[PDB]
Amino acid sequence: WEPGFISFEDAIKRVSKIFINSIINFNDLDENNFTTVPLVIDYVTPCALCKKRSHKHPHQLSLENGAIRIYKTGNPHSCKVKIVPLDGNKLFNIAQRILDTNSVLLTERGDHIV
Amino acid sequence: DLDENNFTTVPLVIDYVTPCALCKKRSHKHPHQLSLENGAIRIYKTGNPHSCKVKIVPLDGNKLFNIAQRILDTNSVLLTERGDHIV
Repeated sequence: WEPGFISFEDAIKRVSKIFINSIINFNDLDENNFTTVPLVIDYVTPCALCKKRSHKHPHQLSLENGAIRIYKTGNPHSCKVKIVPLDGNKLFNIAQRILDTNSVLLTERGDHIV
Repeated sequence: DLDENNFTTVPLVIDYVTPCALCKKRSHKHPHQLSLENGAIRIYKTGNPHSCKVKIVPLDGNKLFNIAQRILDTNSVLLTERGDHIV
């Protein structure tokens, strides 16, 4: 998890939202085993991602290109693959980087100095 | 019949004067039901949930108003009685 990415909790919340079915092992996900622990889906409603009855294989989570990707284990081709971006707000990062150089300051009077 | 306590349990008796609003199939052998997860209400058909699609309706209110209420709860901004604010 890079500092430029969004918060881990918001990412797992988005992962919860993308699946309409509740996640049984949702609370077991931490900042070190998200790529390893497969997702346990209690199918009461159809899978929000392929509309099938159930999957013989569990769904697993992966991290690539600064973004979070969801796929089905076993035969991933039988189930669709979705991608959710994980990077943060770019303009805020740019503003922080610019301010880190101490190039603009306050006058104490009401103006700015450059 | 629905209330804040039985809305998750009572099935809905729909009158299929027209085909189903969501699946377009004529009638349902099994009535629909509501369920609540992730701050949203999910409507689904009982029995086989694949013959009838699944919809979501959000339940959370306006986010920015809640944030403003939380900020005002801390008493960090006040009125000066002269026409401006202090922070």
